[PDB]
Amino acid sequence: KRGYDVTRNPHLNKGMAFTLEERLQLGIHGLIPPCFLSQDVQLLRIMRYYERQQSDLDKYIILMTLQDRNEKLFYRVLTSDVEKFMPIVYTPTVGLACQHYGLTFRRPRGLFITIHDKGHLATMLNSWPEDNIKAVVVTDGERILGLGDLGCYGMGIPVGKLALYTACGGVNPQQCLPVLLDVGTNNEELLRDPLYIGLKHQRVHGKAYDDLLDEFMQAVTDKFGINCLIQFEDFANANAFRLLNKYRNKYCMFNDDIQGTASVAVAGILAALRITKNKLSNHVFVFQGAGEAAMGIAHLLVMALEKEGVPKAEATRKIWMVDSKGLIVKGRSHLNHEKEMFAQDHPEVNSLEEVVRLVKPTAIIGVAAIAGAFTEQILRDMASFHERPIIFALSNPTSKAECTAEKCYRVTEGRGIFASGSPFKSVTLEDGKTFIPGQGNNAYVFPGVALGVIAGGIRHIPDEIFLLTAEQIAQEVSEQHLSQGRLYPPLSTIRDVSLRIAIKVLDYAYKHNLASYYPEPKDKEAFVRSLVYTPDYDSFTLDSYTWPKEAMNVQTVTR
Amino acid sequence: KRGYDVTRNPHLNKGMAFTLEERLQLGIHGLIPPCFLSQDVQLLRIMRYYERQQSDLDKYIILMTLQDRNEKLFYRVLTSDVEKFMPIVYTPTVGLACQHYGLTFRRPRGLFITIHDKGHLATMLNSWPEDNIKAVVVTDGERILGLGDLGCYGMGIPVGKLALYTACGGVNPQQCLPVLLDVGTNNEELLRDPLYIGLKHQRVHGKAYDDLLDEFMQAVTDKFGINCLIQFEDFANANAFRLLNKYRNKYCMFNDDIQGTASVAVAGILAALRITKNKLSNHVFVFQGAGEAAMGIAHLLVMALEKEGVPKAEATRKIWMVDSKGLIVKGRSHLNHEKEMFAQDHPEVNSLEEVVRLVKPTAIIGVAAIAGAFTEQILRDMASFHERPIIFALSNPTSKAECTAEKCYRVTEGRGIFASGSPFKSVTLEDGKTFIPGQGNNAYVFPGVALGVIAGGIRHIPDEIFLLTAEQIAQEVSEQHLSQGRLYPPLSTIRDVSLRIAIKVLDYAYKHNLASYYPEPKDKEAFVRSLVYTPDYDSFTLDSYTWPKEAMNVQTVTR
Amino acid sequence: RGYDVTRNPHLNKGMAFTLEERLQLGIHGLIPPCFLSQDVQLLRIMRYYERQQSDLDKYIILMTLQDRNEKLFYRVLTSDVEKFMPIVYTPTVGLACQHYGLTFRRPRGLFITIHDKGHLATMLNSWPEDNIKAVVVTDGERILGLGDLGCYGMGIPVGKLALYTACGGVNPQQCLPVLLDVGTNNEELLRDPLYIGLKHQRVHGKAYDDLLDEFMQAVTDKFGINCLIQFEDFANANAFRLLNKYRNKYCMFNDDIQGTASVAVAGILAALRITKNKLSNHVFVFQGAGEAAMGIAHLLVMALEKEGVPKAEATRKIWMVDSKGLIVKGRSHLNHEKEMFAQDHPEVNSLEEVVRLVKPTAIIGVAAIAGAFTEQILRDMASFHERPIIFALSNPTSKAECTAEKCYRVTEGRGIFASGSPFKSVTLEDGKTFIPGQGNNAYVFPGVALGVIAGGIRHIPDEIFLLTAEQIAQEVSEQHLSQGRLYPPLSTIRDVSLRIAIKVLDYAYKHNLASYYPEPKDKEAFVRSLVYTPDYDSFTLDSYTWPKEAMNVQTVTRENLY
Ligand SMILES: NC(=O)c1ccc[n+]([C@@H]2O[C@H](COP(=O)([O-])OP(=O)(O)OC[C@H]3O[C@@H](n4cnc5c(N)ncnc54)[C@H](OP(=O)(O)O)[C@@H]3O)[C@@H](O)[C@H]2O)c1
Ligand SMILES: NC(=O)c1ccc[n+]([C@@H]2O[C@H](COP(=O)([O-])OP(=O)(O)OC[C@H]3O[C@@H](n4cnc5c(N)ncnc54)[C@H](OP(=O)(O)O)[C@@H]3O)[C@@H](O)[C@H]2O)c1
Ligand SMILES: NC(=O)c1ccc[n+]([C@@H]2O[C@H](COP(=O)([O-])OP(=O)(O)OC[C@H]3O[C@@H](n4cnc5c(N)ncnc54)[C@H](OP(=O)(O)O)[C@@H]3O)[C@@H](O)[C@H]2O)c1
Repeated sequence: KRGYDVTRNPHLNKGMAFTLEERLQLGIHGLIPPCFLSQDVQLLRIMRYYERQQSDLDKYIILMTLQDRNEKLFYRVLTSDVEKFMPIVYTPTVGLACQHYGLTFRRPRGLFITIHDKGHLATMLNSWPEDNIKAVVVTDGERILGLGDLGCYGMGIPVGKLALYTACGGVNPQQCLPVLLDVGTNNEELLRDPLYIGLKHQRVHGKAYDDLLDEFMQAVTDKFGINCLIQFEDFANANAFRLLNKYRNKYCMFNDDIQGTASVAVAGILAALRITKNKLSNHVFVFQGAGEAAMGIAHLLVMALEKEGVPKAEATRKIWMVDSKGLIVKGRSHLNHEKEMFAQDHPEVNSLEEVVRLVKPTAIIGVAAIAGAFTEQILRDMASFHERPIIFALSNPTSKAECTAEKCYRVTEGRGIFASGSPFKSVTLEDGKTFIPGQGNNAYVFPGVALGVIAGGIRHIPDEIFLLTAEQIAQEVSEQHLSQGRLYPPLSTIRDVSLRIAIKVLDYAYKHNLASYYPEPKDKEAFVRSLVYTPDYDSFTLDSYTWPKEAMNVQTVTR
Repeated sequence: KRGYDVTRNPHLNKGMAFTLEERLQLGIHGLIPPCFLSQDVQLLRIMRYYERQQSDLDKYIILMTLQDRNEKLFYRVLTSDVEKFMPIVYTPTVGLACQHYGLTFRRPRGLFITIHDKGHLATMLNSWPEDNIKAVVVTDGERILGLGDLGCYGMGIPVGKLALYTACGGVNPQQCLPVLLDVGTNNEELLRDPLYIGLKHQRVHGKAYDDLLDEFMQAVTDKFGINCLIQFEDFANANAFRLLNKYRNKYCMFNDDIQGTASVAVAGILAALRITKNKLSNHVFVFQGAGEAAMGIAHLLVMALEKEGVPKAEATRKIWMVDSKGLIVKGRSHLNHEKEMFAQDHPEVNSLEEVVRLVKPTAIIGVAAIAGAFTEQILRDMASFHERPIIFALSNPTSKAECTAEKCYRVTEGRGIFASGSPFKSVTLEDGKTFIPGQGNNAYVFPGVALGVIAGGIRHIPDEIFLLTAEQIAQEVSEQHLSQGRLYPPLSTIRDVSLRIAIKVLDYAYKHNLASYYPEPKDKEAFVRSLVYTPDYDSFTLDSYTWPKEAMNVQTVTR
Repeated sequence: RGYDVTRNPHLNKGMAFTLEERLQLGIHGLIPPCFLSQDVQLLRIMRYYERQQSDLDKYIILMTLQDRNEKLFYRVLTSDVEKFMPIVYTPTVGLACQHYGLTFRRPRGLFITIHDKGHLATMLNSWPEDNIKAVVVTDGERILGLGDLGCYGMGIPVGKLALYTACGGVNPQQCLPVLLDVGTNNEELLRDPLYIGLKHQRVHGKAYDDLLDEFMQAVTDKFGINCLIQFEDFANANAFRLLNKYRNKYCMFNDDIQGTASVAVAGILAALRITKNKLSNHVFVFQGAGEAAMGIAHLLVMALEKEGVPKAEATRKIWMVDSKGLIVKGRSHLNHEKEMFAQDHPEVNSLEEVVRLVKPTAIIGVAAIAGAFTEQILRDMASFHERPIIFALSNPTSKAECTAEKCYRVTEGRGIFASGSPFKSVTLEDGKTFIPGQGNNAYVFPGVALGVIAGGIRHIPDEIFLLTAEQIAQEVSEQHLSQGRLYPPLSTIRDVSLRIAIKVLDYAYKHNLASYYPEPKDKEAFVRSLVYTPDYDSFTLDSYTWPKEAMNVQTVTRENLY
C-alpha cells in the first residue's frame, strides 16, 4: 500500500520508525512527527507507559491499543519477554479483561458470526480484508478457561490465542483469523446486562447448532482452501468432543483444550520418566476429574503405552478416573460415551482418597478444578507406595489447584515429582532441598504444531502428531533442570522449542504422506525458518534496475 | 466508501449503530458485534467510562480516542453539553494534556511541516487524504495560551481549536486541517527531553522563518483555493502582528489570539454600556498589559469609537496602556511599533495604581497575567470615580487573574461591572446582592466568524467583521441577565449565537462585495443552516429507481 | 500507478514510457521492449492514417487513438489543425456517427434520458472526473448539416471538445460531453433495429424544460456555478428559449447562435477593410431567417449601435427573407424574433426581387438552399456597389448559395466572398486569382472558452462575442485581404485563440465579470500558464534530504537516547 492508508495499516505502519526516505516514497511525509526512532527506542517508550499501570487489566488494555496500530511493535514487545506478557495477552488476564471491560479493540480483529446468519456465512467471510488466510481460531465462548460462559465477550480469547501463535511460534499474524460464533449465551448476568453486545437469548443447541458449524467449516475452506488450519477453543465438553470426531478427518482441524492439553501433560509424564527410571508400562494413573482435559490426556497416554508395546485393552486398564460421582466403574450410573471407555472392573468408590489407597497409583493427575483435592493423606499415601510419586495439579487458576507445590514437596518429603498448570515459585524445604516446579503451559504445544501444519499444508492432525510433540518437549529438558524438579523447558526458549517441534511434525507428515506442500524441502529447518514471522520491520525497497547501455541505446528510437 | 475501510473511516464509521441492512450493503457484516444501538445509547455507554476518570487529562484522553474512531459520536458528546466539554478538548486541558502526555492521537490528525521541508510543502499537503479543505488552523507552538513554548506538542491546540469550530459553530470537520509548523523550540526542558518528538534545536527566526510561512500560505491556497480560511493560533507576540499585517489582505486569514480576543472583549464592553447608560465616547480605558490581547482590544475599541463619531486621533487618546515598565508615554524607552500608537502625552508613571489615580478610567482591562494586579486600592478608587466602573480581569488561568469576581463585587460595593477570562462561580455579597459574572470566551467569536466566511467564500476578514460580531454578541444578552451582572449570553446557546453571527457576517460581506459564493442567496439563514454540520449519522441510501414499464419494454431488445 | 495507468488515456504514454517510468509505476512487462519518442509515435500513427482512404476511416483511427493515448491524440491534432479539424469535427463526425453509430470503445460522456428525471445528480457521479470546467451538451435534434440523429449525436460534443483543446488549449480532462436523449423524430432511426437511443418521438413541453432545468442545476451543484455549459445543435425554438433562460443564470452560451454570429460579423468587419467605409453605410439582406440569421443580425445591430447608430435606425438596415418571402410588417407566418426585423414594405416573395429593390451592400445566405445566389442576384450586386459582400454560409458544400467561382466570375472580380464550406482557390479565365476564406466557428469558441474558464467569468454577454469578432477581423494581414481572405489562416488558430482569451479576460475584469482572484497583472502570462500542451507529463518523485546534522539529531537509537 501507499499514502495515508499505510499509517492505518497495522501490518505496515512503523509510526516514527519510518525513515524520512520511507515517508517520502510512501507519500506520507508530514503525517508523522519530525522524529526518527529505531524499533528499540519504540520498545523503551512503550514500556514506560506499561509499568505505570496499576493492574494486569490495564496492561492488557495498553497492549491491545498497541496491537491496534503497530503489529510489528506489538510482537516486538511480546517477544522481548514472552514469559512476562503471555499471562497478559492470554490467560488468565484476557478472560478477566473481557469479562469486566467487554471488547476494547478499536480496530476490527475478526468475524462475529451469529446463528441468525445461517446460510450467509460465505458473504460474511468477504468482510475480512485478508484473502490469504491459513489459520482460524474459533470459539463460541461457552467454556472460557476459568470463567465459563462469556458469550460474545469470548472474542478476546481467539485474539489472545493467535497472539501466542505468532509470539511463541512465528506464525504469520496476517494469515490468521479469529472467529466468534454467537449462538446465544446462558449467562444470566449477560442476558440482563444492558451493556452486553451479544445475542440476548439462550444458546441454540442441537442440530441447528451443528448445522451452523457445518456451514462454517465449509465456507472457510471454500474461500481459503481445505488446507486452512481451524483450531477450536473454549467449547463446552459435549460439543468439544462431538465436533472433534466429526471434523478431524475431513478438515485441517484440532481442539487445543483436548489435544494440546493432552500433549503437554504427556510431555511432563515422559520427562518424569527420566527421573523415575522405569517404563510407561510400569505406571498406574488415577485421574482427579474426567472431562475434556482428562479424556484427552488419557487417550494420548494409551497411545503412548501402545507404542511401548502394551496392547490397547491392557493399556486402558492402567487408567482410573474419578468424576463428580466417584470412581468410574462398569455398571455405574451417570456415564457417557467417553466415560465407558475407561470404566474399571471394580466396585463403586465414592472418594478420591479411597481410590488412591485401593489402586495405589504411581501418578495422580488433577483436572477437576476442586481446590485441595490432593489432600495431605493422599500425598502421604503416594509417597509410601512408590519411591518417586508423580503429582500433577493441573487445575486453573492457582486457587483451584489440587495442591500447592510446597505442600507436595513437604508431605512427600521431597520425593514427589510435581508439575502444575499455574505458576508456583521455587520451593526450598527445611532440610535445604530446593525444587523449581514447572508449569505445563499449552503454549509448549500449539504454536509449533500450527507452524509445521501451516508450513507443509498438513491435511489432518492425527494424535500421533501430538504424541511426537510431547516426546520432543520432554527431551528439551536438561539434566540440570531435571535435577531441580523442572519437567518442562524454560518459557524463554519457547520460539526455539516451537521451531524444533515444527520441523519434527513436518518431517513426520512427509513420511506419512500427509503434507500437501510440494516439492518436499530437503532442508526442513531452513524451510520452516523462512516462514517464521519476525518483529523486525520490513523495508520498502523499490527494486529499480537498468539495462545495458548499448541495449538501451538500440531499444530507444528517437528522430 | 465500502467494505472494511469504512470502519476505519472516522467520518463514516457508526460502530454498532450500523443497522444490519447497512452492514450488508456496505459489505462489513461480521466486523461489528451482533448488537444494534442508537446514537443516544452510544452516548450513554461512552459517558459511563467518561465519569470514571479521576482527572481532566484522562477525560481528554478518552475523548481523543473517541474522535479517533467515530467523529459523529465525538461531536454528539461535545454538543450534548458544550460548556462542560469545551474546557476538556480545548483550553485549559489540551495544553496540560499535551505537555504531560505528548501527542496521544492514534490516527494522524494533521500535517507536521518543518523548517527543513522548505521548498517541498506542496508535496507534503498531498499526504493529507482530504482534497476539499476550506479551513486551516496553524500554530508554531511558541505561545500556547498559559504554558508557553511547547514546540511540536502544540499540535494538540489546532486539533482542539477545530473541535470547537465544529461543536460550537457547525463547521464541517472533514473540511478542516490542523497544521503544526516546527521551526524548533526554545524550551530547554524539551530540548533535553529524551521523549520529545519535535526538532531538537532552537527556533529558526528572521527571514528564513518568514520564507517558510510565505511558502505555506502559497502551497495551501494553490491546492485548496485562495478562499481557504487560514487561522493563526498561539504565535509569539512579534510574529503574530507581523504575520497578520502581511497576509490579512492577501489571503483569507485572521489571528484569533489578537482579533477574536478583541471582539469578545469589545462585546463585553458594549453589553456593559446597556448598564452604564452612557456612550462609548464617555469612557476612558486603562489597560493592564500591552501585548497581543491589549493591542487587539485597543484597536477594535478605536474602530468602535470611530463609528460613534469620535475621530481616530481623539479616540486613541482615550486609551492608556501599562506594560512591564510602566505607563506608555511619548518619549519613553522600550517602545515598539504598536506601543507608539498609544503613547500618551504624559510624564512617566511606574505603577498601575498611580495611573488609575491620575487618569481615573471608567473601565480597566487586565491582560498582563499578573495575579492580583487589580488591588483593593484600585477597585476602591474606581468605585469612587464613577458610579458603575467596569472591571475586566481577562488574564488566564484563574490563578493569574487581576482579581477575583468576589473581590471586585465586594470592594466596589456591588457597583463594579465585572467580566473575566476564567470561570468564576456566582457571587452573593453579605447584603444579599447576587452576581453571576460572565466569562469572555473566544468561542463566542471564532466559530460563527469562520462559518460565515466559509459559507460565502469571504475573501478577506477586515476588522469591521469582528466589530459587528461583537455588537451581535452584546445584544444576545437579555435584560434579566444584565440585571444579574452577566455580560455574555450563556454558553449553552453557542450554536445559536454562532449561527446568527454567521448570517450577519455573510450579509455584511455581500453588501461590501467581499463574498465569493455565487449567486447570493436570498434567504441567508437557510443557506447557512444547510452548511451546519450535525452529529446525526447520515444514511447510506441507494437511490434506486425504475423507468416507465412501457419505456423499459421498448428499450429492451431480446430475440 | 499500476496496470490501470495503461488504461487511463490521460496518463498512458504507450511505448514512450521509459524503462525507469515503467519500473516506477509497476507496469514493466505490460509494454513491448522498445522505448519511443512522442515524435516517433507521431510518425508511426501518421503512416497508418494515410493508408486509409476514407474520411470516415480516418475518423475511426483517430477515435481509437483518443481512446488510449490522449496526449498523443492531441499531438496529432495540433501538428496540422487545419487537416484534422474536418475529420474530428464537422463535417466528418456527423457522417461518421450517422453510418457507424458510436465507435468509442471507452465511455466518452453521459447519456441522460427524459426517464432519468429526478436522478441527474446521481448520474453525474458515474463520470470519474470530479474537476469539470466545461460541458458541451446536445439533444441531437439539429446536427449541423444532417438533422435529427438522436442518441448518435453524442459524437458532436466529443468532436467539439477536441477542438476546445486542439485550437484553444482547454484542458481536455476538465471537459464533459453530454447527450440528453428525449427521443427522436427521425423515422429512419425509430424503425432502425440497431438504434441505441430512446425509440419514441421527442418529448416536448414542461417535462422537457424541467429536465434541462435539472441538468443545469445538477451540473453546477457538483462542478460549481462557474462551470461553462455550451449548448450545441438544438432546434431553433429550443435553442433561443434555452439561451434566454440560462445565459444570465449560468455560465452558458449557444455556439450555433452566438459563435456563428461572432465569426460572421468578424468577416464583415474584415470586409470593411476592403470596402473602406463605415458599417453604417451598409444594408444587409439575409437569405434565411432562422438560428444563424437571428444571431448574426442581433450582433450586427450591436456593432451598429457601438458605431453610434440609433437602434431603430440600425435595425432598419437589416432585411430578412424566409421560406415565405420578405419579412414585412403585415405578413402572415411570422414568429417572435421575426417581428423584430419586419419592414414597413409591400410583400415580396422572391429573394431576387428583394435584392433589386433594397440594393443591399451585403447578402448573407443562411437558408441551406443551393444556388439561391443566382447569376441575376450576383450581377445586380456588382452593378449596385463597387465591392459587394457575398456570404454563402450554408453547409454542406452542396447546399451553399453559390460557389466562390460563381461569385467571382459574375461579379467581375469585385465581390468579397466568404463561405461556410471550404472552397479551393479560384483563378478566373482572365487570370485573376482569389483565396476565399471559410467562416469557421472554431475561430471563436476555443478562445472564448479559454478566457471564460481562465477568469471564472460568470456569464457571457454578447459584448464578448462582439469584441471577439473585432479581434478576429484585425488578425488578417493586409496581403491576405488583397487576395480576398477575410479570415486569418486556420494554422494560426491556437495563437488567435490565445489573443482572444486575453481580450475577453481584459474585458471581464474591467466590468467585474471575472470571479478569479487575485486578478493577474499580466493577462497573457496568466493564460499561457493554463494552455494545455500535448507534452507528456513527468513522473518525477519529489525526493530530498534534511541537512546532515539536523537529521542526526532527529534520529534516535538505543545508544544516543540519553
Ligand atoms: N495445561 C493445563 O494446565 C490445563 C489445560 C486444560 C485444562 N486445565 C484445567 O483442568 C481442569 C478441568 O478442565 P476440563 O476442560 O476437563 O473441564 P470439564 O470439561 O468441565 O471437566 C471437569 C471434570 O471435573 C469433574 N469433577 C467435578 N467435580 C469433581 C469432584 N469433586 N471430584 C472429581 N471430579 C470432579 C467433573 O465430573 P463430571 O463429569 O461428573 O461433571 C468433570 O469430569 C480445569 O481446571 C482446567 O483449568 C488445565
Ligand atoms: N478571552 C480571554 O480571556 C483572553 C484572550 C487572550 C488572552 N488572554 C490573556 O491576556 C493575558 C495577556 O495575553 P497576551 O497574548 O497579550 O500576552 P503577551 O503578548 O505576552 O503580552 C503580555 C503583556 O503583559 C505586559 N506585562 C508583563 N508584566 C507586566 C506588569 N507587571 N505590569 C504591566 N504589564 C505587564 C507585558 O509588558 P511588556 O510588553 O513590557 O513585555 C506585555 O505587554 C494572558 O494572561 C492571556 O491568557 C485572555
Ligand atoms: N459558421 C458557419 O458557416 C455556419 C454556422 C451556423 C450555421 N450555418 C449554416 O446556416 C444555415 C442555416 O442554419 P440554421 O441554424 O439557421 O437553420 P434554421 O434556423 O433551421 O433555418 C434557417 C432558415 O432557412 C429558411 N428557409 C428555408 N427555406 C428557405 C427558402 N426557399 N428561402 C428562404 N429561406 C428559407 C428558413 O425559413 P422558415 O423560418 O420560414 O422555415 C429558416 O428561417 C445552415 O446551412 C448552416 O450550415 C453556417
